[PDB]
Order: sequence, then structure tokens, then C-alpha cells
Amino acid sequence: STGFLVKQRAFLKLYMITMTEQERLYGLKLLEVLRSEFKEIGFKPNHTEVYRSLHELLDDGILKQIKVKKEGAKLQEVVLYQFKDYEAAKLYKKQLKVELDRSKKLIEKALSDNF
Amino acid sequence: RSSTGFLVKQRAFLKLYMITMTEQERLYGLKLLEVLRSEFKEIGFKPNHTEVYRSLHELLDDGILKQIKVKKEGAKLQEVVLYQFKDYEAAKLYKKQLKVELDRSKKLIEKALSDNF
DNA sequence: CTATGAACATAATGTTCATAG
DNA sequence: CTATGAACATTATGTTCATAG
Repeated sequence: STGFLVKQRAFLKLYMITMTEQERLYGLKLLEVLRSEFKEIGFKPNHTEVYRSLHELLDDGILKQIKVKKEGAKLQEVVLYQFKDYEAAKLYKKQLKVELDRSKKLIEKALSDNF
Repeated sequence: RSSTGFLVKQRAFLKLYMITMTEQERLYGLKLLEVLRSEFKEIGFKPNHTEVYRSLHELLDDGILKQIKVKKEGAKLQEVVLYQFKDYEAAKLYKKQLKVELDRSKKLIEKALSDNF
């Protein structure tokens, strides 16, 4: 893949993985949390990208689905996420550190030569 | 609705590099490619030739640069297409955009790198 | 070989519609 | 309305081929 910058889905997948570590999340939650979290910097990911990233982590057997009901005040069906293979997660999280690390390096090298 | 505001595209990354190298040297596709291929090899980014040739032809169609069909040799006789500035303000302006781009891009990586690890 | 470029190919990610609380 | 998707569309890019020096 010509060794360029970290793909978007990898960038999300990383975020899902970490947020599963702390809370229980589903698609539209993570999206809105991210949408907010970045708004300033200016990155505004779409929903279908999130749902793609998620289903990969499924097919990769890192995570698994549960069809629960998060009420609050209503009675809505919502697909929540938990770890299937948490070693698998740990491993991928480490790869993504490496990825981000290069990604930083490139940006900082470009940013150094050209300006 | 945007290009969702994520990381800098590859072609921008190259276009940037062409623009700066034109400032300093005369360059053509295969030269810039090999220079970049080397320059990054450690970090691990190995761009291909057709990506380079795309980036170049944009800068053309954008009227930043223009072709110069010459024969830089040494011990040969061989056509290479060097580029020079067509509209150098146009360049300056784009280079500034790309600073902005790179600046966000850093911000994102550093933010992701902060939260998740 | 180097070099350029078209043509073809698919990968990554955006947009719209279907369908269920 | 939210939430999940699937379907459809396009752009951003990798792979290979036709030329020529």
C-alpha cells in the first residue's frame, strides 16, 4: 500500500477498540462522540464509515454483537459491542500505534522540508 | 458534507514536494520519484511512478507549472520532461494551503495518538 | 535499462435509499 | 425522530501495457 498515511477505517477501528475498553458503545454513539471530539480540528466522519470499521472488527473476530435495548426514555433496539478476542484487539492496537507513529513521522518530515 | 476533513491526500503530499523542489532544482517525474523513494525509504513510504505523474499533470492543469521537453544526459541522449513555474503566485498560494493541510494532519495524528495510547 | 504516459483495475471511502423500532 | 444497515456511486489510488530513447 505504498506505505503512506494511516487509512481512515484504521483510525476509527483504533478508537472503537479503545472505547470498548472503557464503555459499551454502538455505531451512532461512537460517531457522535467522534463528531464532537474532532469538530474543532475539523474532521467530521460519516456514519457508514463507522459501520464499515465496525463490521470489519467483527469479521476479524476482534469484537461481537449484542442486540440490546438502551432505553433512556424510549424503547429502541441498538447493536452494542464487546470483545470477542481481546488478545486479537491488543495486537491490532499495537500495530495501529506503529501506523500512527509513521504517520506522524511523514507529516513532520514533509512539514520540515517544505516549510 | 466535506471530504470529511480527514488526513492529507497522497497527491497533495507529492504536489507539495514538487512545488518546493521546483523552487530549487529542475525536476522531472522519474527524478522526483527516485529522490522521494530514497528520502523516505527508512520511514517506509514508497510512492509509485504513476502517482507522481498524476500529481504533476494536475499542477499542469491547475496552471501552476509548465512542461519543458528537454534532454538531460551526461553520457546519453534521452528525453525527459522538466517542469518550470507557470504561475508562481498560484504556487505560493497552494503551498500555503498545504501547510494548513499538513498542520491539521499533524493535529489529528497527535490527537489520536494522545487519546488511544 | 530509463522514462513517460494511457489504459485498465480495485480500494477506500462518500451518498442515497430501505427498512425497523 | 433514532438506529442499522445495504445498495449505489465516485473518487483516490495501485497494476499492467504501449511506446520511445
